[PDB]
Amino acid sequence: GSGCDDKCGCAVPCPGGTGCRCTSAR
Ligand SMILES: [Cd+2]
Ligand SMILES: [Cd+2]
Repeated sequence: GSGCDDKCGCAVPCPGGTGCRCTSAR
C-alpha cells in the first residue's frame, strides 16, 4: 500500500501521498 520511509529523501510521516515530491523523480 502506502507508507514512506526516510530512504526516499523526504520525511517518513508523509502529508498524504500524491501531492508529495515522492514521485516527481524517476
Ligand atoms: Cd513523502
Ligand atoms: Cd517519500
